[PDB]
Amino acid sequence: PPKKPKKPGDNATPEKLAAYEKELAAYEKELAAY
Repeated sequence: PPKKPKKPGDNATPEKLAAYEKELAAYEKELAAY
């Protein structure tokens, strides 16, 4: 089971969302393999 990164809400900077989107891209990759 691949771990979904924690999604930063509105109380976070876009730069932190960028990090999330990058981890999300990794997660979605592993998810596709799942």
